[PDB]
Amino acid sequence: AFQLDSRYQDNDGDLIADIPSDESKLVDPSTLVFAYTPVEDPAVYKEVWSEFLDHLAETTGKNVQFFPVQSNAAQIEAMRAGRLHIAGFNTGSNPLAVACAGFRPFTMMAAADGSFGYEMEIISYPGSGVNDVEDIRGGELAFTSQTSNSGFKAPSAILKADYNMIAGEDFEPVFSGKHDNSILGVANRDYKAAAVANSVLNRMLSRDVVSEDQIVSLYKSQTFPTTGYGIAHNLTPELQEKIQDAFFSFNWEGTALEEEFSKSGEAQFVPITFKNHWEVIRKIDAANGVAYNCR
Ligand SMILES: O=P(O)(O)OC[C@H](O)CO
Repeated sequence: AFQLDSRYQDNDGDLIADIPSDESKLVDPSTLVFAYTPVEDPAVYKEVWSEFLDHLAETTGKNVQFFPVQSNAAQIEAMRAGRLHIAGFNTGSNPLAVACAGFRPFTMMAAADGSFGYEMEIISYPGSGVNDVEDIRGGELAFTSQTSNSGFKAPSAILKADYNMIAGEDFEPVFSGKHDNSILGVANRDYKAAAVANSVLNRMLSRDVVSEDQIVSLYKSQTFPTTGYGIAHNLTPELQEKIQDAFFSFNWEGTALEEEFSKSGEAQFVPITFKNHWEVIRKIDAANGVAYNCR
């Protein structure tokens, strides 16, 4: 099953690229480049992460730079090419980022009680004439991008397995590029149906990007892990430990981070493993024929 790009080794079998032991292959950058996942306009999250990044700079002794990447593909490539050192990758991109960018995931947000996750929802606007999933037949369904779990792969698998509905035969797919573009397009009646992450939906609703009376939910999936956070495999081990320490030592209380992510139920960073927590995502990837051909 799951295979890393041959440019990486997995000598310990945890499915993630091993930290190099050849010192000429390790990087110790004076500026650490961080990127959150482009589920919305990154300008939304610049100040959300600002204090966290200051803590990261203090813990690691490095300068830190927020990279406002606009698409998953550019984010994956930036880490593969060595320009991006720490990232949160959207749920659906974690297997690809692990396989083709040497991403070493180690944490994920969770509620204060340790519970975690988000669901994909299919949404419409009130009065659209699309009043359940079956009503999508013969119409359009807005997807975000093909590396998205909730915005493409999970809804495609569900519509095919449970509603006898395949893109290009039973509905026409359109791509918005981001969850927030999908959700905005629904509320503004550009889209009669979109598959979106309900975590993002809730945070946009709390920030008044859209209003509750503009969105109706028609479907809610099983629960998935949320954004996985990790490090490019080839930073020095000492630096990677300090980055991990920074994540777990950050005090959320009163911060812009807590102000934002409390709106989708998060309060803390917990450890995860790629092998365990992303098994369900690798299965959905496989159900969509995703091959991880880094090219
Ligand atoms: O459904 P995805 O793959 O777009 O992931 C969105 C967020 O990362 C979920 O936390």
